[PDB]
Amino acid sequence: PEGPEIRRAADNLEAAIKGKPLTDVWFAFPQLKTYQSQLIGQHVTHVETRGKALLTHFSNDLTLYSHNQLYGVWRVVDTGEEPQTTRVLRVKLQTADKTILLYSASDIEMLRPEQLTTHPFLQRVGPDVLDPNLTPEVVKERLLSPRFRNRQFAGLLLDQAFLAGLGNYLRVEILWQVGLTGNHKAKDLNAAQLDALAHALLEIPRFSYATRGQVDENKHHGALFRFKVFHRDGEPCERCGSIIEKTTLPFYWCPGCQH
Ligand SMILES: [Mg+2]
Ligand SMILES: [Mg+2]
Ligand SMILES: [Zn+2]
Repeated sequence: PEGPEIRRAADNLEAAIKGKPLTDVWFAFPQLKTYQSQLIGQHVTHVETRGKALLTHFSNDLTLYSHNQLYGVWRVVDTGEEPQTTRVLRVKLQTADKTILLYSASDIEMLRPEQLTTHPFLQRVGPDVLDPNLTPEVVKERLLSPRFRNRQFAGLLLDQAFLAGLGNYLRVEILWQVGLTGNHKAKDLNAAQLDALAHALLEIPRFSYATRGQVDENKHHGALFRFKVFHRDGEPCERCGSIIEKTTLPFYWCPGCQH
């Protein structure tokens, strides 16, 4: 989607003030002033990435949404420090030692939990599977949410609105892992299957990412992560021996042990 770049900024912010009691909170926008005193003593629980946007979660359930767009930039300084940048300050989240400042950005809003689901931008891009904060429990929730619970996995696993960081190659491996064909929906699964699928949606993408070697390394060394059905059409399933199939109207799957 954008690589570490997007997740990099979120991590910088977390490292600086995650879990630390806020000693001062300031917002430039008039409609945001009302949340200032309310946040004193609270802390950022985590920073979620959503496309090129950041969702700064607070322990009181409020969430600060920010999209740098063209000029926004977050800076971490020592509490008390006053940068000499001419950029306009929009947000200041201060803790005892570290302070993070958002300059120039215009897309800044405070959201309650129920507003996250209805936010235009957020509806278009879901959480990233490589985000350490994204947990299987959160995944099962999205799968069961009225918005997705009735979508076929074949298309859902290719839709960034559900989860970002997925691709066809990951989609087919994930479904093979839980023995499902692309026509199923989260609403028809039992608790066991749902949990199984929720873990696979994260484990497989992370396993593939963490172990990919350099370019052309495959010429002398096979990767730790091996595809089971992707590009293996015509080969036997390692589980049941059936011949892996590929569609033509690509979904790869074992018709022998996936249904
Ligand atoms: Mg080597
Ligand atoms: Mg079935
Ligand atoms: Zn099989």
